[PDB]
Amino acid sequence: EIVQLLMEHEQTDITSRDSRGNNILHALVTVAEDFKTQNDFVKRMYDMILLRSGNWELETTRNNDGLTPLQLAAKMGKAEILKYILSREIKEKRLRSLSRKFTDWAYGPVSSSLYDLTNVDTTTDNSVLEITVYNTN
Amino acid sequence: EIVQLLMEHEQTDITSRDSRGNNILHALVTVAEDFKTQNDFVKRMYDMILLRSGNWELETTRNNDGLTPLQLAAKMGKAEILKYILSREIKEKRLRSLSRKFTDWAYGPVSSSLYDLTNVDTTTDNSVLEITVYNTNIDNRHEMLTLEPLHTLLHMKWKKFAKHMFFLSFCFYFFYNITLTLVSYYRGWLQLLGRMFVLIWAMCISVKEGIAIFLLSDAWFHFVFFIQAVLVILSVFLYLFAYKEYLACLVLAMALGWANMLYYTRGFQSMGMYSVMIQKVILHDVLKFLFVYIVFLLGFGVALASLIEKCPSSYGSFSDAVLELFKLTIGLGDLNIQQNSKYPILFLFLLITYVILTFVLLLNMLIALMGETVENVSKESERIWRLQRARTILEFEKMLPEWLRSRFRMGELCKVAEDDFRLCLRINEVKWTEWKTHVSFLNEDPG
Amino acid sequence: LVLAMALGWANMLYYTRGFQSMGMYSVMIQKVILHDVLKFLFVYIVFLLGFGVALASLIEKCPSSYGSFSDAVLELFKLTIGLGDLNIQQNSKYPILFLFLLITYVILTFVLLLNMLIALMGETVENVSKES
Repeated sequence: EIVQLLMEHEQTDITSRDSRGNNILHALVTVAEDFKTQNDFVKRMYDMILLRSGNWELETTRNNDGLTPLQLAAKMGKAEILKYILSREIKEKRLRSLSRKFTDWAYGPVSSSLYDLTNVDTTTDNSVLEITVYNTN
Repeated sequence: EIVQLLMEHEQTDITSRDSRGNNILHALVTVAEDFKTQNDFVKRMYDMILLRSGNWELETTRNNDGLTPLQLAAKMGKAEILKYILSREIKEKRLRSLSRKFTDWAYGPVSSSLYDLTNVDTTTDNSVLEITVYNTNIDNRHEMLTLEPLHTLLHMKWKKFAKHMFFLSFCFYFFYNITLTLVSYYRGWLQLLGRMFVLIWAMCISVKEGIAIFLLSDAWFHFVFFIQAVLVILSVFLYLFAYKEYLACLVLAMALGWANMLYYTRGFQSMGMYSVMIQKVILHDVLKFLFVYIVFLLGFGVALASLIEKCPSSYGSFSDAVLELFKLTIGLGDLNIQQNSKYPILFLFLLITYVILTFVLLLNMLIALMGETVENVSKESERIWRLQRARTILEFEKMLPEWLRSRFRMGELCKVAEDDFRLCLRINEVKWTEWKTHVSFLNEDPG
Repeated sequence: LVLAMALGWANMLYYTRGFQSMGMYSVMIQKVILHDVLKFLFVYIVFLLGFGVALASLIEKCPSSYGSFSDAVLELFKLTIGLGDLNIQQNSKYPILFLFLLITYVILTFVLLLNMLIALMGETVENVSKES
């Protein structure tokens, strides 16, 4: 409720980066320890804030370590939130652009989804598939 | 309800001690067998009576055995009630002084509680940490040392002083045993440097072991360290004495020392449970196999000594025949076609029956083992290791000088209530499950 | 050259990791040789080097079956396999202690082999498979 109140005001800067460089989404990635520990409330807030502000900027921005929050979720050992980020199906047609999983072929029980490999398929500097494999910590 | 009625009357004496010396709380400690047996109603009554009479007297008083009900809960094997007594958070500000766990630093999901180490931190005559460790009659100490303050006290004492003392003692023993081997393998100017230290350290171990052996599967090793030093000092006496029987006790002391160095593998994190496995299995599973194997040895020995003595020979007297059978179970004794024997077919049949019975007996020790390993063995190993470490930590805790223990002095004096002024232990924790606006807190600025 | 050979035939185990079924097998080799066996090996070496100086102290009375230290350690390692023929104590000061000390070596080696098997049985059920 308080998060909705703070998003309602025009004075609020959603995209504000802190001293460490993290916007709000990087922080939510920082905190999301585990399902049994937290009960996955962070995933809900990650959904709600993006659906509140329809943009790619928040995922676009980087902390001082130079990482998008997808790449931060991969660098840290955050799995339950990555399963959400890496496959999003937004139903609303106005904010449907922000989805990363698209169904294009559904006829019935058979359907083929369509994932986004933008920062994932090792075609960039450090993709998710590179980080999650080459990270020993 | 009736307990409330009886507390309502002014004629009631809450603090009345019975013939045995127990007030009401000692009694409730006496009865509290287990959770599944009782459903933990005793804990509720322990709470209700203290909240009815706000005092420290009831916990202060002692039975004729001279024990506070905390110490009584520790002496008896009462765990579920001790987890309650040892960490109480009373919310009421008027009776908040009677709590033993205080939260002083809560900001959000992160918070550090603050336990009371008054009668717990081995700074008194017999603390809880002393009783629960040195009491053998409990048979439930696995669940006693995992409680909130005690577990961390053991970790802290290990991190501060017991690790270094243990490693240092291991080092001295290692140097000692190597000097013993360097003396015995080459058997004078180097002996003047070595043997003096050897005799001094042998006398030291023997004195310590004879001192602590009079006050007592936990004491076995400590019984062996004495026998080793006895053998060493005996061999050093018989070195100056003119005899040949000194080397025997010397090398037996050697082999016993290299067998005793298994003791110090118990302090390691990973290798400790391994040595505990050695101990438990050699104590229980193998000793059943060994006697029932010896009886077959001594039966078939007289059997074969009865047959093959017909023409005085491969299998000679009894001792040689038993030795040949023991050569056989390994594969060393070459099977000889029966010669100088009355009846060779019975000879061979009786021997093959020995082979088969030994094989199925080895098989069954393996079987009982497989059955043992799955659940009980692992839990038993972990429990024994934790208990052993706890025993060692408190053994070294009493070796230190008087000023050294006061120098370490785990805990800090916190300001609680108007003037609690009690030694406390700080433990930081993180709780994401329950969200509660923090009403009861001691310090406002979280440091 | 020959050490490089043997090391190459030991390194070809690396490429068994790409196979579907044989891969988890080599991972089992690695995990067990790393964790379960290495505990057994040092605690076996220490008995070797204790009983070696012991037997070299006894059987050196008349310079001989068990000679210098290296030969005695070698004979003990012959014994744990079954290769070293057990000799009745000769050229020895005291044969009964000789035989007793050797049988104690046999029994301690046996129970130690037993315990590595035990910790192994405990390891295999759930954690080992998932780890592999």
